[PDB]
Amino acid sequence: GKIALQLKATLENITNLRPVGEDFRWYLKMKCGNCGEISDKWQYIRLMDSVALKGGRGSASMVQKCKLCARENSIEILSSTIKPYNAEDNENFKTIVEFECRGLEPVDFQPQAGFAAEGVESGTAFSDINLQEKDWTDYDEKAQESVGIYEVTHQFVKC
Ligand SMILES: [Zn+2]
Repeated sequence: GKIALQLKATLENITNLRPVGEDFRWYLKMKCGNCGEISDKWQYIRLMDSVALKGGRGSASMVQKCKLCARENSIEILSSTIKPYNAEDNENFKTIVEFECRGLEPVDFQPQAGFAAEGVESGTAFSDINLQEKDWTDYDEKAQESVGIYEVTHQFVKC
């Protein structure tokens, strides 16, 4: 099964907002599809981490044994599905990544740092944006204007 993570935010003079880097941390809460167990802990997964699965199943970002029912579950970030959140997406949900899930679905998301974006006309780069507080403000010197990302929210959808 594939699950899409959709972001929404209110944008100020900003576009091309996206996760960057192999070490980018997707902080998630995950639910075992066998027994309904949801760990209390935020757990992060990264592209950088990559474990072989058995059969011709390829790879996963994380494999774990559910603590309640003991099933081996896995999740894989699909690198090719990572998409930017752009000025035209303002205030709409948009899929920014997809996960290949084998027995374990993400049910919550805590964005933190490692995002990047760009001034919409200036093209000035804003690197390592931390969205943990769901609101972010900076100033674009070239464009002589404020930039911001506000009211960040998310949802998961089947895909
Ligand atoms: Zn379980």
